[PDB]
Amino acid sequence: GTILIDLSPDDKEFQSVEEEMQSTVREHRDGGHAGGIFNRYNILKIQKVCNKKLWERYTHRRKEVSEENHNHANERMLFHGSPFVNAIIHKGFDERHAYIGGMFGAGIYFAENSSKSNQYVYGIGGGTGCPVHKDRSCYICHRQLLFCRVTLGKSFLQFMAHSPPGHHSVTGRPSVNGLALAEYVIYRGEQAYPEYLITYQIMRPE
Ligand SMILES: CCOc1ccc(-c2nnc([C@H]3C[C@H](NC(=O)c4ccnc5cccnc45)C3)n2-c2ccccc2F)nc1
Ligand SMILES: [Zn+2]
Repeated sequence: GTILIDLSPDDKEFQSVEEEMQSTVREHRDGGHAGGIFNRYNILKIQKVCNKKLWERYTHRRKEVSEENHNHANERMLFHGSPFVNAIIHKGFDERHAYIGGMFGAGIYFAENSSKSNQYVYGIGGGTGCPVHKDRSCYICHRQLLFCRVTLGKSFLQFMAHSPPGHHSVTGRPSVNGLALAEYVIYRGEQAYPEYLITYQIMRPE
């Protein structure tokens, strides 16, 4: 029972999500090996995802977390990348499909940097790239990120199967022998809602 509402490029709501995606782009340690080489996207479509079932199951979990974190949800708008976006918008985030070899264990990963989420769109480390050209830096094939409402609650700072005791999420941090950029991880699908579905291409520089 999911409905996509196509947003006009002249919508302030569109422009807000567009601005956030473009501005949160960073240079990457791997020289774009995983995500491709770019400093800007081609923003084709931004659609608002609408599902009462998935929305109600989010708000319900958000309430519980607030009561366990001094009446503060710790709600953040964050980008999500994965090969499973089409499923997520229909059946919601599902921890049961989490990759156990992840750096912070079997969780659903988010980022405050759109360019980081991009790296995971065609699998872990961009996998074998786009299906058509088998190219991680493909400027041709259309990509999809989710821009999600995420309840982080009491987030454990680090650098596993569920959140540490007393906590509701993990915030990964830049270590000289570790991460360059921030990660955010939940171990429960109901703690995130995919509010916006963004269709885009990475754009060739020069
Ligand atoms: C160092 C980088 O390591 C990472 C980065 C991101 C993630 C991650 N975060 N979230 C995901 C996906 C797997 C979750 N799947 C669903 O929520 C889901 C929901 C509904 N239906 C599905 C059907 C098939 C697969 N997944 C689903 C979301 N993934 C994910 C899981 C497996 C493979 C690639 C991924 F991006 N895991 C590890
Ligand atoms: Zn391609």
